[PDB]
Amino acid sequence: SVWPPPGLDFSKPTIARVYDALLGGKDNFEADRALADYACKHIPGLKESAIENRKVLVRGVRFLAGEAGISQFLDLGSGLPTVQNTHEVAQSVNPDARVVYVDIDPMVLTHGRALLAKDPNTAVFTADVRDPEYILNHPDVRRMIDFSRPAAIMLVGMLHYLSPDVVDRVVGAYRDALAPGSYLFMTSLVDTGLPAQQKLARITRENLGEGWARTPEEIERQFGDFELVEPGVVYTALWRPDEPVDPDNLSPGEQLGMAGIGRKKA
Ligand SMILES: C[S@+](CC[C@H](N)C(=O)[O-])C[C@H]1O[C@@H](n2cnc3c(N)ncnc32)[C@H](O)[C@@H]1O
Repeated sequence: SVWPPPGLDFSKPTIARVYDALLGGKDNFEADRALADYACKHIPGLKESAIENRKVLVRGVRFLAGEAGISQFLDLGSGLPTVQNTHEVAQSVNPDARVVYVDIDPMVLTHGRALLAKDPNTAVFTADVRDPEYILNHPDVRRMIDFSRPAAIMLVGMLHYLSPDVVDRVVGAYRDALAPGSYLFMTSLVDTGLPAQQKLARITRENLGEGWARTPEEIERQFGDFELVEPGVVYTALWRPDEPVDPDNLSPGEQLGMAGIGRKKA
């Protein structure tokens, strides 16, 4: 078998591969599809929640690279590739945009290295986001991002994998690295008291190692002093929609996660 690489199959699911399976990608093994299937059986709207997270990723990156004028992105916990990735969105509005992707799953590097050796403004590497010091000093980071100028750091679909004991220091390190005029874009599994939210967090914790549903206020808090851009921290489908959407008529899948983008002030 030539793909996914058999040497990466330990009959254990990974976060990247399961999310890929939820989106209908082929970068996954049976253990990943089995867990996605199981999760969908217990968690209504799970796949739709992933779709909405990808759609807000696109809308947010388009806001950042176009309107906000940002040319430098650090995409933490990037995941495996989809039909619309960060650098593709960024370059569609801003041909000079530069994106550095970071993921812990080696399959992300293996797939991507292929796709991105032809792009001098896009780089990918394997690392653990819980070690900001290592990521912020990596040669791909240092050669691609000048942190003395505005940048965007993204923890899209990533915040709920940071435990209570590490989250404050980890997200704080990345906020602290940024120049005034920079942005932090995150999305997260949310606890608004709907039953599936904490059940989904449990399944993720038990099967994938980490999974923390945060209240809207706990999500907002991880933006620190940054100034939230309108509409603030809201269900992912409600974040600057480009397609009609009614906040009182959301499905269960549209209430699993929230999105927010905040700006660092001078
Ligand atoms: C794939 S899902 C979200 C993907 C993408 N950011 C999105 O929102 O569409 C979460 C991703 O975060 C990565 N991840 C979780 N914890 C990580 C960590 N501590 N260091 C690096 N990557 C991590 C997973 O491997 C996975 O690829």
